[PDB]
Amino acid sequence: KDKVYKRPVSILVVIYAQDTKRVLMLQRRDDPDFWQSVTGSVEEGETAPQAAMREVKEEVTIDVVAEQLTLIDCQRTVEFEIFSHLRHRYAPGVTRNTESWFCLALPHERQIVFTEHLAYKWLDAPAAAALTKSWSNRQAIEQFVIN
Repeated sequence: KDKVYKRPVSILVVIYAQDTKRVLMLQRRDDPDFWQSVTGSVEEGETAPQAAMREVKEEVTIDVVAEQLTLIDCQRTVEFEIFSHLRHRYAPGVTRNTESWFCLALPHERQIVFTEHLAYKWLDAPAAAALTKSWSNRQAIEQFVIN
């Protein structure tokens, strides 16, 4: 069958390096102008923290549980308008996405094995926040990386 619709309940994981404070930015394959932290749908049968862990593993091949890293629950949830040009992946009538925020500090920067994006960059947090098209991604970088 066709790829099932994305769910309008999602997670965001802001990955950064504790040592340099640079933020891991990833180039989307649907909109190559859209660089971002890790995002994805919370699927039926999983919780948001579980979705965050799965997506981090699937997208950037970092196993939070295996590395004994701390997946920080930001305890922030926002709602935003799905970008017009990306709405095609959601069910008919769906225009609003609800996103819950997490952060993940790696001890150092590392080379990244990415699977779903086109490219990655490690950027100073202001540069990262400035680059992303996502307002929520920007705000999460500002509040939980930059401070």
